[PDB]
Amino acid sequence: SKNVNDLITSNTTLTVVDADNSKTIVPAQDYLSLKSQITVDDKVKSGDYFTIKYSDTVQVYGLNPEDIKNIGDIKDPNNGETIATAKHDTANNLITYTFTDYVDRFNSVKMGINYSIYMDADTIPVDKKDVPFSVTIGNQITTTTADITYPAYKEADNNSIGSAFTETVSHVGNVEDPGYYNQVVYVNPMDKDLKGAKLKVEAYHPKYPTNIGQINQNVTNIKIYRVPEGYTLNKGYDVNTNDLVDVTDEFKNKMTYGSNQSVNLDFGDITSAYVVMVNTKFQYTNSESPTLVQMATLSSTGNKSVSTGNALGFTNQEVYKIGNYVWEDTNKNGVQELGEKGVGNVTVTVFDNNTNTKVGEAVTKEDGSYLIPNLPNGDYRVEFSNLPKGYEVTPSKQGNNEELDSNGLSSVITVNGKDNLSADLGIYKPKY
Ligand SMILES: [Ca+2]
Ligand SMILES: [Ca+2]
Ligand SMILES: [Ca+2]
Ligand SMILES: [Ca+2]
Ligand SMILES: [Ca+2]
Repeated sequence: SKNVNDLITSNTTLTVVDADNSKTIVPAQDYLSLKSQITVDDKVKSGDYFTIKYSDTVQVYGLNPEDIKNIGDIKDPNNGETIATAKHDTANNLITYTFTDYVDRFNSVKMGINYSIYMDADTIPVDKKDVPFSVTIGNQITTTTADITYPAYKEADNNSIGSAFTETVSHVGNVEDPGYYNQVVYVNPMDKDLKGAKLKVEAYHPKYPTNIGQINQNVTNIKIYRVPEGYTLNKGYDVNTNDLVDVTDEFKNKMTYGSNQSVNLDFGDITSAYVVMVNTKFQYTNSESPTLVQMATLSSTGNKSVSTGNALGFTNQEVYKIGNYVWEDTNKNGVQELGEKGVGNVTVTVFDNNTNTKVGEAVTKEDGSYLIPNLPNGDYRVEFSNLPKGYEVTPSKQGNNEELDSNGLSSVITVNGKDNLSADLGIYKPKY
């Protein structure tokens, strides 16, 4: 088991996508498209591993940290097998992929990845031109740049405010735990002297009567921090709380929950900026496409009230695959071995063996692969036919391993809670 970064080579693209066509690049709105075709040296063996490292300005999820699951094992799309398993170490900006026995069973291994990844605002607190974003696949660095341009804080007279959703874990349709979301509110980011300041945060908007936002004393947790003099707030709403002064204890008597998913924070007379962190639980919903809206309004004496807010939309038996290999069993021993190659143009026909009803069919590709999808748990008869002329069927069920043997022309396999890729056929062509 060793690092084989020097035994892969890739054609990689890393592209900044202006997702909202704003003509500006903002971490909260835009994203990075990473694509790579990776060629793996034949010397690589199972348990070897390669890494994908990304720069400090890159992260592998957006608002939902559970989206890390979208960047997972690398699979062969033709035959359904896993080529390498993925392990994230987000603290080290690292993905480690460990090769499976795929690379012991096949030469000329090639892999594709197609990921959406995200910009990390942690080190981009303000507008900056030519910010680099880098991904290192094996030993090859792919670097792209973009100008980062954040929106301005909302203002009304001497009142100013900003807000963003910073984390959303939504389980739409789950009654036990609908999930949670976090919002950050910058209070008075323009650093003014405001008289009788009050902040109203509300999961309420007249346009959204089915809002799944929720604010009340039982589900909501609020932290308040004072911003030191001269501190530059992160315009991407990445808050390093160690840089700020926790003043949550000072907002007893000043914290009031109210109707329509509201909470009111009485700041009084203030001369600094404040960061308000709001953690709260989603409401449950039956709907397929719910909406979350949460507003924040700062009011003070002698100034127009300023409002800002954020809005987001969300989304709400098992079947499996059978396969997957017809190969030319050169040494006739009935066992799939490295260097023996797949056979194309062989017909596979699959039946539910308990009803004798046809459930799928395929023709093997040039690499010998086939897949039969959409099969629930059951017993399935797999019939091979239309072998190449001159070829004979190799001996069946050799080698004491039903994943590496030949099933013969007709056999029955059981699908039980996972893909069953063990219905394989070995053939050879006699010369004598
Ligand atoms: Ca944009
Ligand atoms: Ca290999
Ligand atoms: Ca063999
Ligand atoms: Ca088998
Ligand atoms: Ca197989």
